[PDB]
Amino acid sequence: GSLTEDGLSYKEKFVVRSYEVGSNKTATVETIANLLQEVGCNHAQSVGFATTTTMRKLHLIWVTARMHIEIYKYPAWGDVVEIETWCQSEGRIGTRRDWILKDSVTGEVTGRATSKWVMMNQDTRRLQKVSDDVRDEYLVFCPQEPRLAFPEENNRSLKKIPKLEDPAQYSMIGLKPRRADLDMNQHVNNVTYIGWVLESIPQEIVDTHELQVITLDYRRECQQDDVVDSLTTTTSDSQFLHLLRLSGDGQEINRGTTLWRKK
Amino acid sequence: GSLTEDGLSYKEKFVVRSYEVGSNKTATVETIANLLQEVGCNHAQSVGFSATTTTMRKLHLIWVTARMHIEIYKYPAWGDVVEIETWCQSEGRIGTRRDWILKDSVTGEVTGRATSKWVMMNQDTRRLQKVSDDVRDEYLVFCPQEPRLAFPEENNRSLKKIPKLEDPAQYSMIGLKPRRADLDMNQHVNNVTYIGWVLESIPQEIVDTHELQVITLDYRRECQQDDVVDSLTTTTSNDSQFLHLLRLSGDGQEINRGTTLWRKK
Ligand SMILES: O=C(O)COc1ccc(F)cc1
Ligand SMILES: O=C(O)COc1ccc(F)cc1
Repeated sequence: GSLTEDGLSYKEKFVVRSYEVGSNKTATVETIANLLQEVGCNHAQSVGFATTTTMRKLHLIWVTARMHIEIYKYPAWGDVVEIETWCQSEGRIGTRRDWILKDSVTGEVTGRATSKWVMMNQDTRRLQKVSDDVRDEYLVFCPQEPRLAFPEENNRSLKKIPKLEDPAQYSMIGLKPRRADLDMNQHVNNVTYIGWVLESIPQEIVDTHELQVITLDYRRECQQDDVVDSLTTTTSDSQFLHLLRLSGDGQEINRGTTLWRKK
Repeated sequence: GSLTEDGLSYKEKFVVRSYEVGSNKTATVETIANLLQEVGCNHAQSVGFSATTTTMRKLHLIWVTARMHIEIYKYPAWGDVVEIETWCQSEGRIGTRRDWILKDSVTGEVTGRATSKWVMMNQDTRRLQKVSDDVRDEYLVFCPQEPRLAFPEENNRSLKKIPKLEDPAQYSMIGLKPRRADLDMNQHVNNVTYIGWVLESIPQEIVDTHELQVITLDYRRECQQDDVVDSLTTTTSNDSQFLHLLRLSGDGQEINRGTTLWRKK
């Protein structure tokens, strides 16, 4: 793709592939999650990167604290979907990355996503409050005035997610990441947690409904040799409360909510 | 992409994506396997298919992969453009064969090649049958009439007999289950998943010091969504060779068998 005229956002067109679609002949939420990740890497690369030299000398990385995705229409196999992405500062809390999905032919907004990222030491794993020198190097690539994919007053991207109480209504136990679930740094990518969360949704709901919204809170990183339990309870359109936790000790790694519409 | 000038093969260029590369910053064998599958689907679509013919749909017949063989010389890096050319051929009444050539779009050098053998089967009864004369004429108008082989060699490793891994296996990955992302548009476990499952029993040490040069996979039975697989490996060998076996966790029913060849980095 390419940066837009002002250089304050990035655009890319993707053609949906045969292996990227589900039983309805449209792209899966995991293909969409992969495309958002891909368009965000190319934006970081096109502006010289998403770690800066200040963060490299300090062993600092950006970790996803929260992801929220709303899809109105899923692209079909062979369709061209255009994605626009941009970053923003959230004071000393961290950074935010937003996405808008469109039909390349009609120009209609077919989806949108927002994610909150926090600073962390690659080694000690502790969340740092973002300094001042780090703002003076990534604000020259962010829009100065606020630009939100979910601007709405009191929207569902900033909702407090409760913890799923036992017993869960539904569950998928013994989930292990394989080598294909790890990225170039050998860490389990954030798209795998989405797939793991959806594994505990009954095949009946999947066959009769379409996923409209998903909000995912990341608490702990899952390692390659870890085993995950996926838990779901209907809270309702169909709404679900979700929880990913380690098979052994029951250590919480993720919590979220999904919203499904009838087909 | 597009069909070549003669309409007897299809070409497509792919840019390698960030989530498609491994720890070495180059495409995984599963990304390559996905790209071959994708370029084969667009070739079938470009010549009027949906890869079943009108006689095949009339009789509930499908093409199933009996064998896959892939040899990679150089793996494309993240951001590289890899061009893939594919074509089909009739193998008498046995079935069909699909071949692939992988190239660097910039230098034009062959960086890999693959071959697969497909057999005819009833979708419902799962009974493999010989290709009839009517089906053969419907797909011979889209195939090169003279032989065109990605592995023409008189002693190639794509027609090798694979033995069955004897117990105890040297290495193993137990309790592998396919998720919804492992199933295709027809709800069947995608062929690429078996490749990932076969490689799960290779020690992380071999993966970190070697690169996969060759893989040959024999498909015996289809794995269902609610099935559980056991992946088994034994070293048979600068080059490291392995014998592989996928089997059902329960009864020990064979679903796959294969061999891999790895070279030092
Ligand atoms: O690796 C760990 O243990 C910490 O993971 C986190 C992930 C996301 C967070 F917002 C905070 C922490
Ligand atoms: O579903 C079954 O039991 C049969 O699966 C096969 C798969 C690949 C083959 F080459 C032959 C058979």
